[PDB]
Amino acid sequence: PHMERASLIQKAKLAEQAERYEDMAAFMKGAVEKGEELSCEERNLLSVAYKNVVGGQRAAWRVLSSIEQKSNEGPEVREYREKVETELQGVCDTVLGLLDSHLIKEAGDAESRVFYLKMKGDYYRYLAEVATGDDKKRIIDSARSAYQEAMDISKKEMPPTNPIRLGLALNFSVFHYEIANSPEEAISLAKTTFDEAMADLHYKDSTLIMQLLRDNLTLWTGRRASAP
Amino acid sequence: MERASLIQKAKLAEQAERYEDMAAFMKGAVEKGEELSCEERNLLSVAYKNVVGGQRAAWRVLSSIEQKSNAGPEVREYREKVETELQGVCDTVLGLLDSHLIKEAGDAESRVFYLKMKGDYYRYLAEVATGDKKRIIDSARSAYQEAMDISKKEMPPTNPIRLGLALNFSVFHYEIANSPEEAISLAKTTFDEAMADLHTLEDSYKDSTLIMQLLRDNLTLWTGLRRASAP
Repeated sequence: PHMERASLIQKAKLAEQAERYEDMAAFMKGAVEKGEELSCEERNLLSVAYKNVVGGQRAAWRVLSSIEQKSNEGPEVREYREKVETELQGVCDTVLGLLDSHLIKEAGDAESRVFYLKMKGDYYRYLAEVATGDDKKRIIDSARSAYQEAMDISKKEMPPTNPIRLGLALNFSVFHYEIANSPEEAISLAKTTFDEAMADLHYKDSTLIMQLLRDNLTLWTGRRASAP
Repeated sequence: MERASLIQKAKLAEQAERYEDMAAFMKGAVEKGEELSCEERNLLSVAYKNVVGGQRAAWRVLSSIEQKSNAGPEVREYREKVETELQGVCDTVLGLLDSHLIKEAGDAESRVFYLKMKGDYYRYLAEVATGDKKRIIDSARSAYQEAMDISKKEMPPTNPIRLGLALNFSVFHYEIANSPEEAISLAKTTFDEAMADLHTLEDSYKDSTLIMQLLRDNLTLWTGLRRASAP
């Protein structure tokens, strides 16, 4: 079983080098299901895999949704957009299932707890991107609680230059602007995060997030970025 | 009707870069029977070219790692998984060409396109095959050679399907049949003959010049980083 777990993680690393993210996701899912807590590295494999999988589906959904909107003045677009929507929901539910049933409960330290709660907020946010019904409100609130719980921990346990916190703030400020429709909160959070991280420097990818905040702020004052 | 919707969805999947879906839709549309127009053949080929392209690239990466490790059995196992998947896609494409497209192809242009495709997909099987390999190599050779005979008789030396065919047949000679002289010969000849007959070059000048650029690249590589084949 740990013998197996090791092979699944090795195959997940191979799948990353071969850019076979659906396979990578499957291997990491299986490895998480062996029980063992994921390390610094192993966690990033999990997130990379699902980020790329869902990223492609989201991009496709946006393209199709955009075409469906231009045609308002062909039933195939709606049907195919629904197919992509369904697939994407399945992946988000899979990720949310792992986070709730395995990863968040088993996360001992604050770093990993932040990491998983940010992930939780992200995947509820991606469902909210397509969400339709009374369910949308629940999804939005489940996303809010996850990011807010993560914000409370990160403010108490991490410096303003930490990339999980910087990256969390980024994604929570995107949620505020797009999902919750609170562009003031969004801008506020992004400006505060940047300014607090700027005093003082100086852990390599932190600069990339800061570059993305600068970009979002310039955009929102006059496609928005989200953390990788 | 259903055919029209499948083709419309194949065009949507192209715009959304969902090539596995695109392939599935074009497969279904071919299975409605109707012959493919010029636009439709390109959708079919784009879809499967991208699908198989990703699997081949992954196979190369894994095969390269498997070679550097000589243990770790996971690389072999996962390379075999990718190999199996890849074979499934090639068999699917060859099944379509043999059972539906080549028999139903009336004109020479479409016949050459499908025979080149046939050669291409037997060549991708040959890239991974072991020992069946001889039959595969020969099935690939016959398809390309039949396509070459028709193209020389029916198409100008600047036609992009003819140039593409020659480029891929020369890659077949260099990599698969292990005939670098034939490969270089065919590539040089194809380039020089297209160059001489430029007065017969209209609307496909992007596709043709691109393939001529790839012939020059391969010639520069083979005389003295990764080799090019037609998209």
